[PDB]
This record gives sequence, C-alpha cells and structure tokens, in this order.
Amino acid sequence: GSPEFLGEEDIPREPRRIVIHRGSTGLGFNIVGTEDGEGIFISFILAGGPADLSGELRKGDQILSVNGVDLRNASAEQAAIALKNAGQTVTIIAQYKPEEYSRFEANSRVDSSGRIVTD
Repeated sequence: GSPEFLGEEDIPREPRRIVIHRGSTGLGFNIVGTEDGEGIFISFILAGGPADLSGELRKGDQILSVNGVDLRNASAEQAAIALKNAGQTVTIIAQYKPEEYSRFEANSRVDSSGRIVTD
C-alpha cells in the first residue's frame, strides 16, 4: 500500500564477506586511505564493473582484508598492490563506516538514515 523504501532501513554495520570476480580490467572500484593507515575505504563503484555486479559493496565500506591479508592499517598504495595481486577471485571483508568515510570526501556528511550525502 504505502510504499516500503529501502532508504528508510538501516544499512547493516556488521562485517560481511564479498567475493568479487576480476574483469578484463580490474575490480571496478576505487579506494581512499592515508600513509598512516587509518583505513581503506571504497570511494567509487564503477557501474557494470565486478564490484557493482556483486551487489554487495558500496561507497563508504571499509576494506578490512583482501584474501585474508589485513588492510586495516595499510596505505592506499599498499591496498592497491594487494588488490592488484589478489588474483581472479577476490575475497573481501568489508564493513560499512560512513562517518569515517565522510571525513575523506569534501562536503560530505552522513544523514539520519546512515546514508552518505554530498552537498
């Protein structure tokens, strides 16, 4: 009757396992991080790329590990090398951390429903 919007439902904050299958051109997402290793976050998912095709990753996810390699304290450069080298079947542990992510993206913030919005 009244429509049931997904946007009015909380995005799960618990860690998840996601398997991504490499395309001809990589995994179809970009990351941001720091040289001190304060987290690796998905900043962008390419429409139609492997990450998108999984249906299980979003901007603001922190990549905790790749194929069992702990990336919680890695630089973006280290993370990029790990992801490159991860082979054709890539097992990611991710966790949605929009507040932490929002500190990286200019003019962004987290709304009442836990979504990242940019002004």
